Amino acid sequence: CTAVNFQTGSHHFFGRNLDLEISYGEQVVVTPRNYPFHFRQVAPLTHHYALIGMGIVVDDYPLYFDATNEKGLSMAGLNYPDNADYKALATDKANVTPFEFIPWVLGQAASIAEAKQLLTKLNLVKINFSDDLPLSPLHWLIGDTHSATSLVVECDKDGLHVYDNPVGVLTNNPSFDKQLFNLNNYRSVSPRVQENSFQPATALNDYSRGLGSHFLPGGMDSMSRFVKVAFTKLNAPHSATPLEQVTDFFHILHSVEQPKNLDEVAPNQFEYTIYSSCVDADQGIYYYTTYTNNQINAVKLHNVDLDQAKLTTYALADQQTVNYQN
Amino acid sequence: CTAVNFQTGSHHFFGRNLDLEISYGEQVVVTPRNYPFHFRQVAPLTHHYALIGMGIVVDDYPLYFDATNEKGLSMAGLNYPDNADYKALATDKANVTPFEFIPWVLGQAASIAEAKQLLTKLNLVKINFSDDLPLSPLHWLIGDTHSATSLVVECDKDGLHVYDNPVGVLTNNPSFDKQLFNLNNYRSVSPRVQENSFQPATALNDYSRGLGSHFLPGGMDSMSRFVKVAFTKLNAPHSATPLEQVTDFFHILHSVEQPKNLDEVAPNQFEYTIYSSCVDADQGIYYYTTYTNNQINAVKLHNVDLDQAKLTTYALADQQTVNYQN
Amino acid sequence: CTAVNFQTGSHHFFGRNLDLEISYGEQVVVTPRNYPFHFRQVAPLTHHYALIGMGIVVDDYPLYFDATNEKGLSMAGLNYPDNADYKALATDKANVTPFEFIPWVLGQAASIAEAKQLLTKLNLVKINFSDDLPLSPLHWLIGDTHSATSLVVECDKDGLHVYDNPVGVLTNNPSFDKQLFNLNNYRSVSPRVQENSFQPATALNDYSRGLGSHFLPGGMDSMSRFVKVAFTKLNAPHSATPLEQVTDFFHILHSVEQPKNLDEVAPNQFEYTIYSSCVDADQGIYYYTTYTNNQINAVKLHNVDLDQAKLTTYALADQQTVNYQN
Amino acid sequence: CTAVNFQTGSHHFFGRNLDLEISYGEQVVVTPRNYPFHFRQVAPLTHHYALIGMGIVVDDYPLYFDATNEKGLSMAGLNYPDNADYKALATDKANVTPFEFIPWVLGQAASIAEAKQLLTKLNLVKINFSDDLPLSPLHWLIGDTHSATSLVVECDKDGLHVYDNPVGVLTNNPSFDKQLFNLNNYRSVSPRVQENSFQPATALNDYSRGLGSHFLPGGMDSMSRFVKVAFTKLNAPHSATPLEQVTDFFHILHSVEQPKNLDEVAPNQFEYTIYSSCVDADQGIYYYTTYTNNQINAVKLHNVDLDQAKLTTYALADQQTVNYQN
Ligand SMILES: [Ca+2]
Ligand SMILES: [Ca+2]
Ligand SMILES: [Ca+2]
Ligand SMILES: [Ca+2]
Repeated sequence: CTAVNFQTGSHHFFGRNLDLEISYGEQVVVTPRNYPFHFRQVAPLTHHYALIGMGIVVDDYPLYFDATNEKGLSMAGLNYPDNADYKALATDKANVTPFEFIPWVLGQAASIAEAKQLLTKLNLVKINFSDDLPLSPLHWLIGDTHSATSLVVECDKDGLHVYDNPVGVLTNNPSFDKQLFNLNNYRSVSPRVQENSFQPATALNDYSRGLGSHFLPGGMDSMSRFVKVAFTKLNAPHSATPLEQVTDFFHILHSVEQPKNLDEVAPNQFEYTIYSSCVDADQGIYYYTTYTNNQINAVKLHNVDLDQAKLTTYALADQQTVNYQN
Repeated sequence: CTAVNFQTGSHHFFGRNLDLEISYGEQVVVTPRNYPFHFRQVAPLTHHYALIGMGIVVDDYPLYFDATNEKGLSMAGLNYPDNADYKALATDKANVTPFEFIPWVLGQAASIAEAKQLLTKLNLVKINFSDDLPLSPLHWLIGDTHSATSLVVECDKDGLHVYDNPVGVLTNNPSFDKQLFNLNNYRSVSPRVQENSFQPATALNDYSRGLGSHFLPGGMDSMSRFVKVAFTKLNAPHSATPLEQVTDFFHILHSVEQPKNLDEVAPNQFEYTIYSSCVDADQGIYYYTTYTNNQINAVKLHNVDLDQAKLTTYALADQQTVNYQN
Repeated sequence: CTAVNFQTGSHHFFGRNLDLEISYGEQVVVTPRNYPFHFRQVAPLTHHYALIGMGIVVDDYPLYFDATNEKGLSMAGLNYPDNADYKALATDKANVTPFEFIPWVLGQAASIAEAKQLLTKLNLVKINFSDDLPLSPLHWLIGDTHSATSLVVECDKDGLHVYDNPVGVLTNNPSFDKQLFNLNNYRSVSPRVQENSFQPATALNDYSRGLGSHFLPGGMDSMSRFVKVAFTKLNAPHSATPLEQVTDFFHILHSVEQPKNLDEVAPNQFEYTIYSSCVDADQGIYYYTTYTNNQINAVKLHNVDLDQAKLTTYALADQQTVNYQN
Repeated sequence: CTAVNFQTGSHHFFGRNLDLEISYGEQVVVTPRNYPFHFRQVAPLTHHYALIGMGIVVDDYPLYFDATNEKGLSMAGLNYPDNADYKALATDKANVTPFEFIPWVLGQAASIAEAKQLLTKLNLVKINFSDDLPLSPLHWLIGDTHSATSLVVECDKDGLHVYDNPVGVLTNNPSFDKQLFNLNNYRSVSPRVQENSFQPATALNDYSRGLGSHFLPGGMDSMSRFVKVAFTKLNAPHSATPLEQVTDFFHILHSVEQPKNLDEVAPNQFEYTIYSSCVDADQGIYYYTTYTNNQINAVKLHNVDLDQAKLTTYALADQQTVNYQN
């Protein structure tokens, strides 16, 4: 998985690749303001901000992979195997399950600054959604429309960690302190061909455009994708119009998509990028591609009656949709 | 630039990324059988195989970047700076300019076997199209629908070279013997997590899916893209229908697209993937995406009257085309 | 700097490269049992285990870079810039300066088990030896002759950390959790040529012996040296005699020596391996080479009267000493 | 194998690592001026320049791995598997066997310029020394005391190649055009920490000295050792005295020695650096270390009666020779 919080030209785009070996029946899910969220161990949110994101609906409950609220606050949950350590109930904390975490934050917080207030009280508790659907190990990226900031939330064996993330990207393991530190090793990677420091008197031929990034990683693994997406995001252009910025964002995410069949997780099982999302967080527009359809599709939050109480779901436009010009 | 010859399930797909710092006004150009091909130093081709490909029409003439003929033979010209060496007129040989080379081969030859016969009589002559447009340094990939074989044509200072290319990919510099040899260094890269050979008694954590490709290159440079596209192409799935295979092909080419602004070629100039093409060579369908529009577009060769004599051109659908689902 | 704890055939060898840009006048220093160790903030050690190691005698006091006591316990202090955080005096704890730390542990403890007991009461206090010589930022490797265990001691801003280190090597930054984790990325490196997993159907030439370690790091930086020295140490042979094992040990340390002038730390200043040491910890024999003399030199702890109270120092044999055979 | 031609301060040092899985009984062999060389297919050299180098003596004939003559011309033969292609007899060439090549050149040539005259006539012929001792596939590095030049001689399937080699190093496969070209990919490696070009606004910590060489190869394979030894040689210091320059040379060669047991060539067989040589080519002094003895040993050409006709051989000082200081 890869998530990116991208800010250009006063605009804010947030989204992710979902990389998995099997699809769970993903849909774009709009949760209106009056859908009642009845949490296991904290106070209910029966009126709250509307949400749009990708998820599945089980027992009429929206299980979000990622979402953005009507105020521009976004979250994505990304696989964090072995490191995630959910906790026992704590009598002096807000006890929230990992499947409730996105609705709990996004339903009531409008900014990263406000989300930080919730995070100071949070205890992520080890309660399964159902006996059929045990908890996935996750960590989260959070972005908003009010700062250049991103947060990374990692609940580890030693406790809850909340990191500032100015780079604005996240993948899978290792924990964020190790992941971010690794960028230090790539300081010499460049968009330009560097000076010959190997030995200036030795005739080294600048034989290919792009030689500046010769040591950039391109593997399917979490650390390689973190480095590559950081370089790609940090060197993105600053386009003039919102749709061009969306196009730029998709080029960032697709730079670290996992194609079939390059990441084998089990015999006859390959992890690949099921979908790539980009939310225009200012407008509430959820754009996405899928592995099977290259055309960008969009669902507009504000085309739904946000005062309803029922979920609205859209099946993904999953079939390759070609424009036949003659 | 990157070009790929991809065969799966009786079907043949051939296509390329065009990576440049500026667009030249590219269009899909269909040259029908009776468009007369005039050459600077050989007899004209007044009746020939029809061609479909991407190019520029300059005055009255189609200057192709890549093309496929009605018999399934494909060619793409890719940047080959400094290594390309075009020749003086040779008395005993067919003297063809690099800009006439695609029409000359594809107009006459129906297969790799026939193309090889033409290449034994070929001299690529240093003659500019005009004073305006001097010759570009190129090398070529050739594929067909009769073999799992690709050819690489490189006209170097020491003469013309024609290589067998079973891997079926090509980028830019260096020459193909050095480029193909470099794959030997990546033998240990894997779709699956390899056994711990560093020291089996040491507890090394398999902490990320995709760790098998941890050492795969991801840079924008020619050698990095060659390695990555080879690994991605050689590990592609075998899908059931031609449209799904086209989708797989685009995931191969997009694995090594060059995003803005990661490859700086000069101050304020960045080489990026202008378009990516995929030709179904058995049906003559030219599919493409562009940097600015993610939807796949298609032009069908056989929707044109191939007995005409005039060119048929299609402007690229280059505006981002979103499917709004609500 | 690099330190290694190496065990083979019932024997224990411990030693280090000292990498600095300038030499400080290092000598082999034997501190006998009755040299009184005076400390700034704890009781003196008037009778203690004897020590042998490399250091500087400043006024009357031995400042050790590394040492081994008469019971087989060894310690080395290695540069740990920016991460080291020495502490204010703590009322409940043994307040020991970083320059007293080696005498404090090795003077009292005979094994890792006993050293661990001392570490539970330790506070490394920020007290300079003098205004002339301010404290250096360090972390420590500890080994013994009773286990195949090494300890890493790192006093960071968030407190004192003591890690188990089965691999038995240490360099400089980053902290040991990040450093040890990095070995996971090198699981596929091998002493032998690996199977072709890039694509088995593609003819990849096994063109060089040693291709199994094609991705092993060779740079002068701390993380590169950690990976290379780990691979080299973990794949060392098991030789029959102690002197042959010493030879094997020096090949391990020299695998990551820093030659002039490959590591520039400032204009006209290059960090290089001043000396490499190997202590036979069971016999108390301190072997070393220097950058300027390739012959191994040795000082035997037990050739000194260990009941004395005065220091015994040996100047390094640092002039290149050639055996002329004719 | 690795060979280096090193020039500093008006002095010339030439030498090599011999990397093999088994020792052949190597000795330092001095061939005096009147030892008769009776060649298979060219005129005899019964009076010629004296030679010193490492070799074996079989049937009273010196089979040199490497050698230097009394005029300062040096050659080393290094393993070149599969690529070496020795030829049939040629009636218009000087037909010289690969085992005669070093005596044939060094016996009669005093400079690279003179050796070039011999190379224009050379045909390396496929004649075994004996049925017991078939030819090894080799390529050669040549240096002298009159230029900064080195030559590389490679007899390939397509013919004899003689390359200029200003870098002055050589290992094993691939052929020299591919080997030297590979240095282009390492232009950004540096003795100093490079500017942060990954993204200047992103806080990348310069956390380790030596980070400039983070991407330098350290593997046991031929291409890795070529890059590492080139960087190490090209960044060597310029020491003031001959013996210091010899010490510097050994640090260059030892930077790419192959330790046991990191290069497995067959079950229970590991290729390792049997010896490392350094010839002061101006003085005729053959210095060497061995895997088993770290002390430098030396044989002086001019301590032998060079007007004799019998070979003089010295067994290597192979046992670890320690200087016990107390
Ligand atoms: Ca609120
Ligand atoms: Ca941690
Ligand atoms: Ca002569
Ligand atoms: Ca060749």
